[PDB]
Amino acid sequence: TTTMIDGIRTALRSIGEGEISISAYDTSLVALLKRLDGGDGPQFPSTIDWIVQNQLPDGSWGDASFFMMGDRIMSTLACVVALKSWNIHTDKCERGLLFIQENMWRLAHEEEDWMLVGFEIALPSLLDMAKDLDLDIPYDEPALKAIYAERERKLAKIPRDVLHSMPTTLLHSLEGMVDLDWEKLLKLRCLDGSFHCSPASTATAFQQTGDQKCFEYLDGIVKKFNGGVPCIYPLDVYERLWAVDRLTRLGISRHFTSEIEDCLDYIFRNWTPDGLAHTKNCPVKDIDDTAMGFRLLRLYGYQVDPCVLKKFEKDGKFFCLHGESNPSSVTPMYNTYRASQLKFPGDDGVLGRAEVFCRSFLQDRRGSNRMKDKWAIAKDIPGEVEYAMDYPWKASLPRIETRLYLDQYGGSGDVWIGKVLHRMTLFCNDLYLKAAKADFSNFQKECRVELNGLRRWYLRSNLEKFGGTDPQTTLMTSYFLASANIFEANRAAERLGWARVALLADAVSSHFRRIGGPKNSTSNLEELISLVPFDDAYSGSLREAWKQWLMAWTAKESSQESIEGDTAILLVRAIEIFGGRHVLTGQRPDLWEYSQLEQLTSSICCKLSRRVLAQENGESTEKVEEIDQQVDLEMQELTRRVLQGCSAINRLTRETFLHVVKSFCYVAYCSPETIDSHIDKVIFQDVI
Amino acid sequence: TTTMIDGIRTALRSIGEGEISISAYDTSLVALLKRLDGGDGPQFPSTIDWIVQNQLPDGSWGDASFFMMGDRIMSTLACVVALKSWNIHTDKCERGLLFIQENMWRLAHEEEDWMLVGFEIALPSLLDMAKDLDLDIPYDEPALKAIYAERERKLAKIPRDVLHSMPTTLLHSLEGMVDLDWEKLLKLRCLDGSFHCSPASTATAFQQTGDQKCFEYLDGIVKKFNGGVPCIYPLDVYERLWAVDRLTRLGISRHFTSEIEDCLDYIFRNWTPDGLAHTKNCPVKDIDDTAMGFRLLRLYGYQVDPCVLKKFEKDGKFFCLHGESNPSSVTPMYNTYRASQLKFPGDDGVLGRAEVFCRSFLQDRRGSNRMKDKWAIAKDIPGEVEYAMDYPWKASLPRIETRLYLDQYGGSGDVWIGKVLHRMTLFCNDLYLKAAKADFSNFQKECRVELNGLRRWYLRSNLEKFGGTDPQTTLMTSYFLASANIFEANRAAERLGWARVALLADAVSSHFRRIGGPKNSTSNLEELISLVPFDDAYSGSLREAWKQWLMAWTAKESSQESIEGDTAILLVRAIEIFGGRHVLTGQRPDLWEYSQLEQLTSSICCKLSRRVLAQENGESTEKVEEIDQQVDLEMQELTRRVLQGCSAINRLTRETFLHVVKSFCYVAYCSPETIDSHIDKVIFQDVI
Amino acid sequence: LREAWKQWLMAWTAKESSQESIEGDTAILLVRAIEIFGGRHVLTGQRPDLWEYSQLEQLTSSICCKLSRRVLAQENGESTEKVEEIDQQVDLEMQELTRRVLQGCSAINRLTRETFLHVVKSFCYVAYCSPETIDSHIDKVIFQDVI
Repeated sequence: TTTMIDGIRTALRSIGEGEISISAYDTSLVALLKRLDGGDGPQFPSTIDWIVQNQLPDGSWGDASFFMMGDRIMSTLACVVALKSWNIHTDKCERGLLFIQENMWRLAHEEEDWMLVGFEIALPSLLDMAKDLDLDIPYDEPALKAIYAERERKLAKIPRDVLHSMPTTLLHSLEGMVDLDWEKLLKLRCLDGSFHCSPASTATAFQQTGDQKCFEYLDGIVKKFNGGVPCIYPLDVYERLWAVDRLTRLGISRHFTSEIEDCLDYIFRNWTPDGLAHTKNCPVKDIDDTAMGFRLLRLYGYQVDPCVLKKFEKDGKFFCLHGESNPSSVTPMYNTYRASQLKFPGDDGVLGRAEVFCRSFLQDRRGSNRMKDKWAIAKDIPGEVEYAMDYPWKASLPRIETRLYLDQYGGSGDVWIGKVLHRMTLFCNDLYLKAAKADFSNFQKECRVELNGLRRWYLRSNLEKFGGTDPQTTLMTSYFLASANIFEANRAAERLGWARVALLADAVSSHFRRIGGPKNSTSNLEELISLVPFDDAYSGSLREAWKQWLMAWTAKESSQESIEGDTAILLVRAIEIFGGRHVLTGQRPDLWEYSQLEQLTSSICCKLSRRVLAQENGESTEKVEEIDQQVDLEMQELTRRVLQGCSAINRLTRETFLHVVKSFCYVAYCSPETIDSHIDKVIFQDVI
Repeated sequence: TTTMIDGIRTALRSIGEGEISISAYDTSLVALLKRLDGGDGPQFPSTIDWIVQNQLPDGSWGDASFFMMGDRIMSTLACVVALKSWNIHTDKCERGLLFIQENMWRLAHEEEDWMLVGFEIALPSLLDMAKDLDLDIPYDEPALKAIYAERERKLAKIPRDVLHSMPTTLLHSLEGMVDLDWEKLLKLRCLDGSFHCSPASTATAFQQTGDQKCFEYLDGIVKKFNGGVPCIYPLDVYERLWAVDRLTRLGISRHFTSEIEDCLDYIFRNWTPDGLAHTKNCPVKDIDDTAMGFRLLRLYGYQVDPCVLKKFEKDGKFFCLHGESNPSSVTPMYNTYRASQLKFPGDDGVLGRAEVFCRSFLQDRRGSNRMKDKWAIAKDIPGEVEYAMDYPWKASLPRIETRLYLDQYGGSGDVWIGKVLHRMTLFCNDLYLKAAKADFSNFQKECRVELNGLRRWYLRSNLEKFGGTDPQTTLMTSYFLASANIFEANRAAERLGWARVALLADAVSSHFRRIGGPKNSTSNLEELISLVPFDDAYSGSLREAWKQWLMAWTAKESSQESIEGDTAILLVRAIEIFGGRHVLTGQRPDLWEYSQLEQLTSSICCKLSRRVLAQENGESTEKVEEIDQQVDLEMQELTRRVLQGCSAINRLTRETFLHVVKSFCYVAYCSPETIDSHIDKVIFQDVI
Repeated sequence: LREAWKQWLMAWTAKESSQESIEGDTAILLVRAIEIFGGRHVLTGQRPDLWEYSQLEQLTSSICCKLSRRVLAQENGESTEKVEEIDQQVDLEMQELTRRVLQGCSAINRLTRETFLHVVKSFCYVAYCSPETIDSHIDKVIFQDVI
């Protein structure tokens, strides 16, 4: 009920470190260690106290909600070569490798998509030491003549100079590389002690170089997890970004105003002009973390340098990694195109050069299956992308996709791959949906009785008579854009009062052209403003805006520009009376930048409505994308005042300036068919 | 009864466009119309199937519970000149033509004006198509040239030329009008195309001009309405406008408040300034259907206007018809007496000009037996209007109007007038009488058990130490005035609060009628009220109204005003706190609705008691008329505030102000010998 | 403010054809107006207090009309018997009005109750002060300076 929001709070009140599934391939690699005394033997025999309980009837390991033997082989032969060194509990290995003989012909049958890290590289390092004990296993195999022969055709191409002088990503999987040096390569480590944040790449060196200061990397893991080891630790800032990236896309984050910035507190201290990574103590950066942080650092309003992308592109090619090539997966280029829209005109042109890459990169790849990822599997990854390419940030309502994000999100039925596949429950649950399919569902419930209540007032106050062809389609259109922006149950008085004066100014806009302007109108028009009920805290200064609005028609008598943008000054000034909020009076730049914001908001809709008249004449395109090349810069200049804290006017009045003008950008970018779908999706058809 | 209480709901929510009987004369006019697709027989064979198989073996056609051959010859002679003409089952032609020629002698001695509309002009239209078949038709009858003389006087009462400049109501029976210009007719039809919305016009249309649009109308009401033609379709603004007039007059409408709101809006969706017809799209409109729905909509807080009644004032006259001055029935003028009872002083005086007409129109024809009802046969014409005219709206109680209403309605016991004696089955069903009279029957036990329940309270509380004149008449009349305004069973509790605390104020009146007041009585009477059924939910609430009332007995002592101007505010102050509903703080007009209301009722009953202190004193009627014309004007504004839709004050808190002065306005206009004739009816002489 | 103007304007059409004057609600136009310019909101969250603010307008409005036919007969004196009798009906309606404003066992604030006293005292004094005297009061209080 309400405690589901409490449970995520207590799952966020205690953020120490990551929630990752405990792995088994490196559990054999840590359990294969002699004691420093040597009498105790294995160092942490809790690993044996974990394996003989975490097991299924075929003796197998891992993907207990799936089936993939290509990783499961790497935990079924590793667990038995750890079971014959100390040579305890020989009861289920002889059946646990006998099942592999049943499926030693099921090896080469998985697709090109699932090729794990260390596959042709780190797996033959298991096999030649498996036969060090010479257990009953088919060594040669005609299916294995790919990982055998093209072992070298993966590794002999990289030079031994660049791996003995320069730090690159090959320090994670290092068992496949042999005859290396330890004394000259020990100054190119990670910061906490690891070799690229993987304990196997410590344990491959702890056997030759017993670095006691690196023993405390593993000893700290078996103390914190109380036995057992996962494949990657730590994941502190990988945890933080994927927490909040789900939260604002799901739409439950607005209860957590204390907590949401607290993650952003840890990022702004560790932000650098070079980049950031999965953990903080890793040198080799990438593209994902620099990009997706910037879309979340800038959004809540922290000034963040937009020049970090200059490292991660070269020669007109935006690479996924520093110093190493990539067959470009979608999971960089999705969120790289997402942060390619929050731009300011004062920024560097590298942000311009990114979106001219990804749109050329993602438009063509929609037909064939090149949009798949080699590192994930989930319910709908590409379905989000086709929405993001055609619905930009400038015209998206903040409610339409929040309904659609439910229809694309699997939850904890989605698995990440690595060396060993795993899940993340501080990140994905079946509970974030339970919070979302509770509060959004009753919001969908509690708002459709409001339009039921908003119906009859329109049909009783004598105003429905004239205007359009039918009242009902204008009634549901005017409440959609007036409630998709403000969606919480405490500001309904602003919400419904918006939608009323929305329907007031347009049926009288219809009435003036039907008589030909205000030259031959005789009925008094300042008395229609009283059909809104009298309240004391609101309706005093409300009527002052309608009076000053009336003379814009006498101003636009015999002058042939459109009259849409000045009607936005109705909405942007009436609504704040329903919030009872002045500007802060005594501060003159507060007086200034409100007026500076009022001008540009009135200036978008002159450009937009003239475009709609220019396009519906069937005129050519080389002028109507010029209007798109004219309002692309008056949209981003609107953002710099909103996002950056340009003066001390409180944020509450600043969302609404953007909340009105995005709605007018939405009407002029959706055909009259496709909004009638979105009305039918988010309002009526209930979730569960 | 849940079969019947929901049974009205399930029947009155399946409202199509009415349910009326199949005609026997218009169905004859469409049966002779053949196919047009190169066929052999009729276009509509299932209408002649309804002709063949419905018939009652007495020989005639028409209605079942009436024998007026003024209807039957239109139902026989037109019907038998069709199926013989198509030569389809002429076996039953002699079956019908046998009994006519020896029973058509009764046509000579008929009644003057129980004749069908357009009977005297459509029967000579049958003669040229009867001698087309030339059966043994005895034309020798004095009802033949005497209507020929009326026919050529109807070729002298209708004009040819000026008729095309404006439509008139004779387009419902236009078979007596032939050989005219038809492209001048084409711009004189409604959007159904059928002239005066009647199917008989289109039979003449397919002799000249094969328009598709006058065909699909007739084809849809046979092929989708399952054979046979009605007399006028549709009937949507007659079946909704009268069923709300009938069901609310029963008084059992309280269980249907979800439903009466909707059909009233379809009245308002069809609201026009030039009136409301018997159908939705008629190009001609009446006054009686106009000035009835006007009255009902004002009685439910809607926004109406009586400025639309300058369109039937015939220079100080009124008529049912728009252009002609024919002698009408009483029910146009009966309805305009109902609507001119209540008004607001911001209007035209046309309702004054009509009420001085509608009294003086009905004043003489009450005194004689001139109760001619030309368009409706019903049970009790003069006795109902004798209740309506000889009892005013200011003293019209909601229960001495429903107890009398179980006397005049029959349900199936009516028959309606059109071109065919037809019937309705929706609002002319007596199935409600198995419910509503049983609702009064369980109402009668719902008031009987508290007759004795307030007898024993008068003894056990012992108020007879200063009781007064006569208990059993005055305990009853206090409960007559308390049960004649609140009778819903969920609110049966606070009704007993009314009749109880009223007599307490009558008791201390009989204490202070002769002992002066506070200057001779040291009696406290503070906690002496608390012999009432008393809760802590009335923790102080009765005491502050009490001592303020005794302060009026203190202050107005040795004055000469009425000491019932304080009792009137006291009762509703007592009634509401028994019912337990509070006002909000709200805006300033909300108490301004309150504080202007309580001045009006404190002025009227103080004014009203002057007349009771004048009639028995026997003074001049100039003072009587100058105490009546003043007390009517205080009423005429007062009724607006209790009957608006714009009231911020709560709904049921409003009409309680109306109810208590209604009892004050009643008993000043009645005698004790007319009052027992109401007491023995609504309490003692039960139904059934 | 302007609804009380609208409530005063609709009360014109109440006595549009009647024989009364507009004085019995001109004060209600003014006793409401001091609460506006001043923001003095009433607390009707309790039932007996709203029963008193309604009752406070009961006393004033009858006085204003009983003074109205007083002064229009005062210029005439067509019934000199009732001239010394209308005002002996008036005073014992003032006698109860000046009770409830002066007393304190109510729940209304102190400063807003004498506003009821302030309107009728401005109203009653000009009914008893001749036009020869109302000017002779003004000059020697507000124009002819002290010290």
